[PDB]
Amino acid sequence: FRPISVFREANEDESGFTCCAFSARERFLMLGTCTGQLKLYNVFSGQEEASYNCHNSAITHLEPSRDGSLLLTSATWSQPLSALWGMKSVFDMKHSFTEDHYVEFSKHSQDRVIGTKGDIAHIYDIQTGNKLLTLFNPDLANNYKRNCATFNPTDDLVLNDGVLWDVRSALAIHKFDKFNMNISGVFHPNGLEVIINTEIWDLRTFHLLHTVPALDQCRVVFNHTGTVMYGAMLQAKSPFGSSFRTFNATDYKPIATIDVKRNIFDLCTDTKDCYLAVIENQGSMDALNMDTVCRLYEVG
Ligand SMILES: CC(=O)N1CCN(c2ccc3c(NCCN)nc(C4(c5ccc(Cl)cc5)CCCCC4)nc3c2)CC1
Ligand SMILES: CC(=O)N1CCN(c2ccc3c(NCCN)nc(C4(c5ccc(Cl)cc5)CCCCC4)nc3c2)CC1
Repeated sequence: FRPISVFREANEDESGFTCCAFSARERFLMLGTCTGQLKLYNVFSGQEEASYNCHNSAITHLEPSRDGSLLLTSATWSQPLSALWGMKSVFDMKHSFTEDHYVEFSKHSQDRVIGTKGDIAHIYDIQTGNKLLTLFNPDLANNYKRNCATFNPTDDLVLNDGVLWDVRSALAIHKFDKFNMNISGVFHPNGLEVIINTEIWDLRTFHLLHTVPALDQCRVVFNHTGTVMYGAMLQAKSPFGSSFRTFNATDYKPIATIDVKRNIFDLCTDTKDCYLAVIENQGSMDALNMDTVCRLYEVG
């Protein structure tokens, strides 16, 4: 991990980056802010290139479509809470997800959005904005406090609140046992494994393949090649602490623990997996304003 760049939000007494994701274009990071702005930055110079007010509360999440034409945002305390924006020609809102605190694109063909509202998953059509499905079963719910519903790599399975759903049949296939209070889990990019906190489950057998203690209370993200998995741990103002963990995605063997000594808001990689961008808070929770920086590392 060689530090390559650092910048803060342009012209602010206090810097309000809350989340990031690379665009299509390679040198250009997208960042959310505590004032609900979406901003485009040159990741090397720290130059602010553009600015849009998406919400009147802080941004928690953003996701660009692979084709560069669409963006998902989620906010903290806004109605609507999440939205889908078009980025071809004119930046404009296409649809809004009134009470979904989290949204993602479908993964194989990006024609759908999945939203989370507490313990409930919603799937929408991107073209119409219509709600196609509601995935919830009160008898099977885990009530994870940081539930985030997600599609698998082929878009035909969903994980919501520790329940595996078949999308075609809208049937719950399997409820995974509850072993923690917060983390609901993600699919491995290989399409065969599910990672729920410290447990790695085989999707074909539901056997336990690995325990990874260092993953406790981590939000897990994969690089674009699916070779490396990155975790930041929930704190006991940011949702994360000051360290991130990397693991070999194939054998789950720890690669590195990096303590940046500042609470982390987000991290992401470019599509070529050369760079890791981390949002780090220089201020404490108790500060009047936030004071985040975006730090860019070359991976080593
Ligand atoms: C030299 C070079 O490659 N560059 C040089 C700098 N670039 C720039 C410079 C200005 C941009 C701009 N503003 C021009 C007038 N509002 N708008 C947008 C769009 C946009 C994206 C995000 C946000 Cl938050 C607000 C607007 C995305 C594409 C079309 C719809 C607006 N993208 C730009 C990219 C990116 C790449
Ligand atoms: C009140 C306020 O202004 N703030 C300032 C803004 N805060 C922030 C800033 C960054 C966040 C973040 N980044 C990483 C992803 N982009 N992820 C998440 C979510 C999250 C958190 C923990 C876990 Cl295990 C699972 C999910 C995931 C996205 C939606 C909501 C919960 N929450 C954030 C809230 C919340 C408090």
